[PDB]
Amino acid sequence: QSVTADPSPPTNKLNKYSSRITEPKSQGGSQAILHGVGLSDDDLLKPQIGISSVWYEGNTCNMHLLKLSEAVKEGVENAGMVGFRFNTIGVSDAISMGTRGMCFSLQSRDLIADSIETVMSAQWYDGNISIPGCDKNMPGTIMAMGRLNRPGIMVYGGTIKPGFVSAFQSYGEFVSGSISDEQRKTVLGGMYTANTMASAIEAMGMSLPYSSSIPAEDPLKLDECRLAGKYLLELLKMDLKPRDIITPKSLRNAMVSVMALGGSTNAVLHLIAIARSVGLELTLDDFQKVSDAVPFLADLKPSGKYVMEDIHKIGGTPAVLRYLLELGLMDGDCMTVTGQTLAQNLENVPSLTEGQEIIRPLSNPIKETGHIQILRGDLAPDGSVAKITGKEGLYFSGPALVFEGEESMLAAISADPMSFKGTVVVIRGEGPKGGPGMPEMLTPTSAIMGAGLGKECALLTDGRFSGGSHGFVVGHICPEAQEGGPIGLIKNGDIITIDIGAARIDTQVSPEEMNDRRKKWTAPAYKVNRGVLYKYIKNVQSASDGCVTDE
Amino acid sequence: QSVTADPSPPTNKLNKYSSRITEPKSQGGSQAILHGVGLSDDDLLKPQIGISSVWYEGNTCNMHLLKLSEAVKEGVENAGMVGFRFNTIGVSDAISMGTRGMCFSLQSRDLIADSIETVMSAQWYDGNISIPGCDKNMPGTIMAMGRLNRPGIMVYGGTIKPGFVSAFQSYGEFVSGSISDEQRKTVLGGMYTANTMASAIEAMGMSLPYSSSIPAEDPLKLDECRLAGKYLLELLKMDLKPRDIITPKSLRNAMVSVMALGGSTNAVLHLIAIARSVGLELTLDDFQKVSDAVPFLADLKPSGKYVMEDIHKIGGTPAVLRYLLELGLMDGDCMTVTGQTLAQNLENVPSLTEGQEIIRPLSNPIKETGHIQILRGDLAPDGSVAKITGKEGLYFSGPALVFEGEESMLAAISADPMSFKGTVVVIRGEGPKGGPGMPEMLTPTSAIMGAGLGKECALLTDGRFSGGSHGFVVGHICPEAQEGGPIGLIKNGDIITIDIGAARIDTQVSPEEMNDRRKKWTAPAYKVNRGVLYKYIKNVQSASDGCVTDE
Ligand code: FES
Ligand code: FES
Repeated sequence: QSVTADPSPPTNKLNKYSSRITEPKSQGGSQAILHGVGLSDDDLLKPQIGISSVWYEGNTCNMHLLKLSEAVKEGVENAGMVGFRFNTIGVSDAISMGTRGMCFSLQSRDLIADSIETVMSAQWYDGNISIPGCDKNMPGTIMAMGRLNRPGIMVYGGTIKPGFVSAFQSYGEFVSGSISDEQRKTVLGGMYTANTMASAIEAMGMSLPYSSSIPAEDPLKLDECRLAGKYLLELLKMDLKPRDIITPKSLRNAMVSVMALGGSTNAVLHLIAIARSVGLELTLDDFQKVSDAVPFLADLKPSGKYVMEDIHKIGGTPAVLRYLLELGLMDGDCMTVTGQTLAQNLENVPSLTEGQEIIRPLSNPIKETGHIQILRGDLAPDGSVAKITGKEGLYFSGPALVFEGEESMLAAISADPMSFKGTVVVIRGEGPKGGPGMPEMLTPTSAIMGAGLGKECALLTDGRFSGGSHGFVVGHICPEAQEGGPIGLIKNGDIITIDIGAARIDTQVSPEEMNDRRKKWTAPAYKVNRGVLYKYIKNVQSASDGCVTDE
Repeated sequence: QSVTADPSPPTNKLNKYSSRITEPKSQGGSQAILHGVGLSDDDLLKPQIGISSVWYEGNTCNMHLLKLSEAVKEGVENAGMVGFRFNTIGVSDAISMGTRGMCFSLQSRDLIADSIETVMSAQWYDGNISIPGCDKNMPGTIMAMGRLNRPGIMVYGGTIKPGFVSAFQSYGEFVSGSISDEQRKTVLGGMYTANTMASAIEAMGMSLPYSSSIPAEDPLKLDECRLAGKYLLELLKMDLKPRDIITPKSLRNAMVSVMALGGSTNAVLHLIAIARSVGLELTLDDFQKVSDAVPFLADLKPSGKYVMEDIHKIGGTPAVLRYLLELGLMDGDCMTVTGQTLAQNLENVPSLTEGQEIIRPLSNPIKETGHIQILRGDLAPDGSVAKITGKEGLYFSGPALVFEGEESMLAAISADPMSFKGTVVVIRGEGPKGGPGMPEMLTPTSAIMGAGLGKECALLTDGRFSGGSHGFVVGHICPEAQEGGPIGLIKNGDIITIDIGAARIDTQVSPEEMNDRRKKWTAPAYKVNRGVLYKYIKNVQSASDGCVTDE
């Protein structure tokens, strides 16, 4: 699809965009500012690289990205190019989890895409090198490269080596009586959104090999930063652009890595948004097809025992992708940011170390199909997402326990946990527009497990859940309750039946009484009327569409 | 008006917001990350200050803001508080002037407001210290403080001392024959948007005294940065919030400083957007009233001879505001970020140095009324803005010469400059939605002057012009041509009459034929369908509304 968003270049030149301001004499004012920032007359002939970091001091996953940004600029200069560093904003989910600040989390991804797109277009930079952290910005930088279609490389900031979930669990164990206060003070990584997206983006071919597996402050991470300029100079010579690297086949390669590694359900939203940014289509059914074709082979947290550094020891992400390619699960002809295809990159990487117990064989997988399950039915007619380990059974049925927010659900389970036994808990009003921002909720699952109701109740929402309750936990239910979807018409006592085999969330209420409720339903007032969250409400699409905001 | 946008605090505490994550035991995961970034147990009791810089390496007006940000964090720590630095994006108009990159300029102001609002809300910071550059971001930081209504101080980065307009003029003089190529290479400050907004925001009371007049890399600028934490600690003790400082009277104080200093017409858009962010109203008529009440007394560029450093020598901005206050033009009871009122701040500042020839007396002003004129009429029924020196006469009439963009106007004046003689030049399709982004255009005025047609033709647009042509130059014409306003119905040969006395832009075409054209008019297709500029088209209001996007 023809994506018209950003300026076009004014053929074998390496400064196709920066020559708009460095070569014409009518742009003498642009050259004077470039002379002011330190560019010589010979510098005006070189390509200009926009170096976009997501550095801020309020998160361990971003506090050291300015160091990486400085090494990237040095590598760009060593490649004979000009480096212009700029920095965008970012928020920490570990800080805001459990508060209204989570309403600002998911929208920051689209804010970051708009930020990099804005600077790259106004300053006429030729290429981009983005450095996101081990938080959840990553897809935002890829979305910006897709809009611009200028050569770019994503440098993952790296995952912090092990010493947040243990610190979040501390309050539950303290209240339950497992640990004391002192043990709680002492407590105060795996395949979550950060490691899922980094590994998927590398499998997508938009990050250099080993980028997703090298730890944060490993000396090799700085070495990767100083080499990004060399690879990007090659991409400018070939004019290998993001829309040449992000194809339906590379999109499937990223989906394969998510299913094989047990990636987060947030990858559904992010990969759909990334696919839309290059004019491609990616539906929930595409995820079910890849899920039913790729087995779970990865004994990593939260589902398993190991973390990302353990992957790094046994050969890193390229060793894992080499194994999947040898099993015929990935398309190796896809071009990458190395100037070569995926198979040419993987042909000369050390295989998984002998005797590794992280990556299971095809003979003995953790699960024969993928963890991601797309569920529809009467209550989620437009789709929903759930993480299924295969060990919880195929069915669950029970009366509905409906809550209009995460807060009222936590006050009920605290005051009467036994009234939750055998129920299908519905936390609605948490979607992209009703939240707003579609917040991620970790406390509902933890409170259910701390009450001893892990396998004795289900959990549905039009928002997002972080962890699993060893039962049935479903999110992304579309249409959301704010939009008048069936999830907004459920009443207490309604018998809800989840069928994993049929991939349906159904209600015993007849479709005629369901339509009777719909005719009487009025939309609740928006929780905000100003600010960035109100613009999100005015712009965001549904969860099944990746919550894109620019369509 | 009740502005509901950002989270509310969970009374005499100084950490009203950060205590949401530092004090509850259910937020143990938030405290672990805070321990990871270096906070001790005693640090969890202190207020948390969000330090938002607009640093990037591609502009002289922002390349040194990281140094200021580091000094601000040191001052915050010296005041016994915690400082969290984060950085947002920003674009340079001097780089993108004359290119399609200017379409991304004005929208970056609203992008910056969304950026700071996002970080402050998710991280639960108690206060803010923003450091914008001598580009045009400044109102964006104030808009974010108004949405949050948490104590905040704006630290102006400072204006660069004199060695861009001379570099932009170089091509015109080279083509005309005034200078050669070598003289042009050698060439490759005043009251423009940066100095206008900084001085207006200081007069508004949201910047410490002398902030707008101290040069960029003056040693006193670092001293101001290290003192912002002390003043903000006082604002937290008084709980003096932006909506206590930004009032209808302080809004008028900023408007008075714009009229007295001959500020840019962009201050109309920015001050309206700032007023909306605190739930207040500010119309174009309010600007005409202040304009007709405050005389132009300021011999500064581009209208005069001197620059901002000359103001700094004769006493800086506080000396100018003290003079206006003594003439009874400003309300001195307005609270400021110093914990005191404007009059208490100005009572003990050195007056204008004896013998200064920059600030004219009330007896001999440069202009008896303000430079800003609000024009309406048949062609701008919803308003328009123009800068009037008072020396160009009251009337202009001529046949219309219509262009659907800046590019087609420059190709015509280059090929046939004499066909412009005596015409009313109309460059339409450059508004907030038709541009898109409402770009600023400097080349139309320069090409008209270089052709010797400065006083022999007029200039109208639904976008923005930067400089004056010594004639009649009008922008912000509402409704814009994309919205089907009368500016989009003008045909070549239409007699347009500008009447400054009546404040009207009228056409000789009867209102019946005007409505005949309107019934046949169809909206042109949007120039983009994806990206941040398409979200701008979906969100932006009219120019008379300040081009706000969150309503
Ligand atoms: S805040 Fe970085 S992974 Fe959650
Ligand atoms: S780019 Fe800074 S004032 Fe224009």
